[PDB]
Amino acid sequence: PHMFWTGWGPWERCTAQCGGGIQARRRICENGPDCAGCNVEYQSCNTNPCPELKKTTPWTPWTPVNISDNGGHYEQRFRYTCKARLADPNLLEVGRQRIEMRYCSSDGTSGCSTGTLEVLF
Amino acid sequence: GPHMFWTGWGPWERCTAQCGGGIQARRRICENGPDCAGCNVEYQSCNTNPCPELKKTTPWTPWTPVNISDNGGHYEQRFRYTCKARLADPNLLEVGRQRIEMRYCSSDGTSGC
Ligand SMILES: *[C@H]1O[C@H](CO)[C@@H](O)[C@H](O)[C@@H]1O
Ligand SMILES: *[C@H]1O[C@H](CO)[C@@H](O)[C@H](O)[C@@H]1O
Ligand SMILES: *[C@H]1O[C@H](CO)[C@@H](O)[C@H](O)[C@@H]1O
Ligand SMILES: *[C@H]1O[C@H](CO)[C@@H](O)[C@H](O)[C@@H]1O
Repeated sequence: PHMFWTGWGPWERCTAQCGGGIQARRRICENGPDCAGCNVEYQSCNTNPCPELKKTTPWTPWTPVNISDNGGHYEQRFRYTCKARLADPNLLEVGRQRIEMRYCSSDGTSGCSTGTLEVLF
Repeated sequence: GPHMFWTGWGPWERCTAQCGGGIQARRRICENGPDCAGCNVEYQSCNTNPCPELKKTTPWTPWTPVNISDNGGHYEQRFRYTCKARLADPNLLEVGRQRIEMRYCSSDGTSGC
C-alpha cells in the first residue's frame, strides 16, 4: 500500500476578527508517516481594518452662558467622543473628568469675559 | 541522487504585533527536493501581553458661569476628559468632535429647566 494524503479540510477559525489574521486547513497522511509535503496550510483572513469604535464622554452639567435672566436665559452643555480602531470595545474607555473653577468679580483679575457689557444696561 | 534534506529551522521572524497578541513565522528549505516530507514554515503566537493604556485629552470646554449671579460676582467652570485605549500606536486613538446642546429657560416649563 502506498502512502496518500486525505483531502484538505475546511478553513478553520481566523486568528483575528479584523486588521489581519491567519487561518489553517489540514489533512492527514495515511500509510505513512512521511508523506511528501505538509499536513497544514495557512492563509490570511479578515485583513480589512478594524472599525472605528466610539464612546461618548458624559455631558457637562447644564449651565447658563449668560449671567442675567432678563426675560430668560440660555443654557448649554457639551460632550465629546472617544474613538479608536479596535476589535474589542472593552479596550476603549473614557477617562476621568477634570474640572477648573475661577471667580469673576467686578474689578477682578481671574480673566473673565462673560457679563462685561451688562453694566451698561 | 543527491541527498534530500531540510535545512535547520531559522529564527522566529518579527511578531505581527508588539502587544495584545500576534503571530510569527520561522522557515526552512528543502534541499535537493522538491518533495521533502513535512513543512517549510511554522507559525506561533507571540507578544500576548496586554497593550498599555495610551491616553489623549479632549479640549477644555468653554468657561461658563456656574449659575445666574444675583450678587456682584459669579464662579465659572470648565471641563475636559481623557480618552484611553490599550494600544501600541497612539495614532489609532482619536478625540472626536465636540457636541453642543442649547436650551432657553424662561418662566414656563416648556424646555425642562
Ligand atoms: C500528498 O501531497 C501531494 C498531493 O496533494 C502529493 O505529494 C502526494 O499525493 C502526497 O501523498
Ligand atoms: C487540497 O487543496 C486543493 C483543493 O483546494 C487540491 O490540491 C486538493 O484537493 C487538496 O487536497
Ligand atoms: C525534514 O523534516 C523532518 C526533519 O525535521 C524529516 O521529515 C526529514 O528529515 C526532512 O528532510
Ligand atoms: C527545527 O525545529 C526543531 C528545533 O527547534 C528541530 O526539529 C530541528 O532543529 C528543526 O530544524
